[PDB]
Amino acid sequence: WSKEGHVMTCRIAQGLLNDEAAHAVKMLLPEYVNGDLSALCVWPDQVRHWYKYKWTSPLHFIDTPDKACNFDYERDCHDQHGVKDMCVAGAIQNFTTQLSHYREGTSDRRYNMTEALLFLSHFMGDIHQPMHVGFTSDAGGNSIDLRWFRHKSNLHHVWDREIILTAAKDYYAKDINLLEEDIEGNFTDGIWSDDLASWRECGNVFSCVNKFATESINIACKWGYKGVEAGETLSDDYFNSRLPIVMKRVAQGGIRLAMLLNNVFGA
Ligand SMILES: *[C@@H]1O[C@H](CO)[C@@H](O[C@@H]2O[C@H](CO)[C@@H](O[C@@H]3O[C@H](CO[C@H]4O[C@H](CO)[C@@H](O)[C@H](O)[C@@H]4O)[C@@H](O)[C@H](O)[C@@H]3O)[C@H](O)[C@H]2NC(C)=O)[C@H](O)[C@H]1NC(C)=O
Ligand SMILES: *[C@@H]1O[C@H](CO)[C@@H](O[C@@H]2O[C@H](CO)[C@@H](O[C@@H]3O[C@H](CO)[C@@H](O)[C@H](O)[C@@H]3O)[C@H](O)[C@H]2NC(C)=O)[C@H](O)[C@H]1NC(C)=O
Ligand SMILES: *[C@@H]1O[C@H](CO)[C@@H](O[C@@H]2O[C@H](CO)[C@@H](O[C@@H]3O[C@H](CO)[C@@H](O)[C@H](O)[C@@H]3O)[C@H](O)[C@H]2NC(C)=O)[C@H](O)[C@H]1NC(C)=O
Ligand SMILES: [Cl-]
Ligand SMILES: [Zn+2]
Ligand SMILES: [Zn+2]
Ligand SMILES: [Zn+2]
Repeated sequence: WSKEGHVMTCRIAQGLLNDEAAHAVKMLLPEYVNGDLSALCVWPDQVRHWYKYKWTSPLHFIDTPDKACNFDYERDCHDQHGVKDMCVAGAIQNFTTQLSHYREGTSDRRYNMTEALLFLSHFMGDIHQPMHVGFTSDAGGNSIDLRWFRHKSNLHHVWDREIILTAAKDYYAKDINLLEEDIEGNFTDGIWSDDLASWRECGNVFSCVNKFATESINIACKWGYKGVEAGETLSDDYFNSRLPIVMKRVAQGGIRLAMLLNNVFGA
């Protein structure tokens, strides 16, 4: 996601933490964000451009084979030079395992728990963005130029940001905090309140990232790439039909992030 999807995913997650998770998250954050995880959940998108964090660039996404519409960890979760685990599913495992040493303490200089928290929180968002688990040759739709209503865009960006920005504008006066409340509403009492226990039961961490990534490639095929031709204009049709899919993935990432953090920081 771009900034808004991450902010919403992290705020949903922060509001669902248990007491030990809430406290750990508070101890790990810098004072300037006043306890707000969502104010830093974009940080991995900032530092992926830094020379010292070049290793992080492949960790935001998964390249799956063109037109195959499936994910397999061994085949797909590796960077462009074949180094294993270097994808968003591998990263979620890595930082979850790192945070599980926080309770007992670590005598390793190099494990930074603030960064583990921010990477984990961000990547839990990314694995839920369907076009972050799209085809290899089009870079998850980044190479598919198009137009979104009047202005120029690309298919990846439509899912990272445009659908969210158009929904916020048309129904919430550009107000993301209120959009987020309706998402929160839709799983506390609304249409997703039925599915909640389901979202939370995905096995161990490998099992959950496999599940999340599979859901994402399947949405990328069924809803993302579906109907789209390069150079053309997408508008009310694509926007109205895809919006609810985008909203659910925001919600799902948040809910599942909270579950992970509750497990790693809890008993
Ligand atoms: C573990 O990793 C953490 C993240 O990589 C490290 O935390 C980072 O530590 C640096 C200090 O080395 C902080 O940078 C400082 O930020 C403060 C506050 O900045 C904010 O406010 C100013 C306005 O005054 C604004 O301009 C900034 O953009 C911020 O909004 C500055 O006053 C300092 O000059 C300095 O730049 C980072 O904030 C901090 N990042 C995070 C995400 O916490 C941490 O040190 C590492 N821990 C260990 C033990 O190595
Ligand atoms: C799991 O998280 C750790 C960070 O806690 C990642 O460790 C980092 O792995 C990268 C990529 O292999 C290492 O890059 C190397 O940096 C050294 C500098 O000492 C340099 O010799 C090389 O140029 C190379 O780029 C990086 O040092 C290393 N950092 C730490 C703190 O261990 C790891 O990649 C993560 N894995 C996944 C799947 O998320
Ligand atoms: C949370 O879920 C509810 C359903 O329980 C969503 O309500 C639906 O919202 C869409 C647009 O967001 C409505 O479509 C709009 O309807 C008007 C007609 O009044 C039309 O002119 C607009 O162009 C647009 O198509 C839809 O009717 C509505 N469905 C129901 C049953 O009320 C809500 O959007 C969800 N929001 C979030 C943020 O999760
Ligand atoms: Cl920083
Ligand atoms: Zn993102
Ligand atoms: Zn993206
Ligand atoms: Zn990202």
